[PDB]
Amino acid sequence: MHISSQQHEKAIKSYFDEAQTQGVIIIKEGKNLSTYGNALARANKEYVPASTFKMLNALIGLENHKATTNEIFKWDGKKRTYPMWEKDMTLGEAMALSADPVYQELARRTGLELMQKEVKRVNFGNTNIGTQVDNFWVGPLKITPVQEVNFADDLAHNRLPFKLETQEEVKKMLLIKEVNGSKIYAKSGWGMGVTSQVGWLTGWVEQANGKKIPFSLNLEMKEGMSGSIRNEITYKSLENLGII
Ligand SMILES: *C(=O)[C@@H](NC(=O)/C(=N\OC(C)(C)C(=O)O)c1csc(N)n1)[C@@H]1N=C(C(=O)O)C(=C)CS1
Repeated sequence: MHISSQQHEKAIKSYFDEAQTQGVIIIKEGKNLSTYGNALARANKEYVPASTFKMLNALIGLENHKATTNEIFKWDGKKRTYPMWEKDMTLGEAMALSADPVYQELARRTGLELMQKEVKRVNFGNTNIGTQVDNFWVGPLKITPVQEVNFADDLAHNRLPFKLETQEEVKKMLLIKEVNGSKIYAKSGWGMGVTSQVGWLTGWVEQANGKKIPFSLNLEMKEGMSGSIRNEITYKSLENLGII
């Protein structure tokens, strides 16, 4: 395929421009990282992981037998931020809905001490979870888009320090799209910040031939933006690059 890199860069930049945001999307092919978008310097800047952290939370909870993948976490009947969360769900259904209350229960079964240890051990982001287990994913923990794409790469290839089966079980929770033979695995994130909001979509493409291409989209979310913009820009970018 004969599109210039200049034209790729301009197309992907324009997807962020057209959404009235600032963002980057990092792509990893083998050992090589590529940075695209309209704010490239976001790539080695730190932001809260927000719900991208559900990936690690799940890994920790399963590895330490705080939950199983078929277990049903019951809605306790209290009003929840979103009505779609007002139902009983497995970790996998909760991942798909990004249901904080399930993931908070799981973090609390894991407990603050074991959670610090696991986060220090996996070297995730700046590895600081502080002293609130229920909610540290508002500071102190932060991570860069480069770190996130490298986390995705690890997970996709079963390199994190967890059992193979723990990693497969979590990967299975992350399937969000199939497109022309390709599978996209990823987790979204939307954090409320200092003065802005961060938007994430971190995962990988599994192509028919088996090659895995990790990515991490990171942009600033604004009032009146739908969450699915993160998806649209991701799919467009990966399509532009011929990854899907
Ligand atoms: C994961 O990212 C979740 N996000 C949050 O709980 C945070 N903020 O979310 C609210 C205030 C609901 C928001 O919509 O901005 C958050 C966590 S740590 C931090 N500093 N802020 C759930 N995930 C998503 C997602 O897209 O994955 C949501 C749409 C909101 S809830």
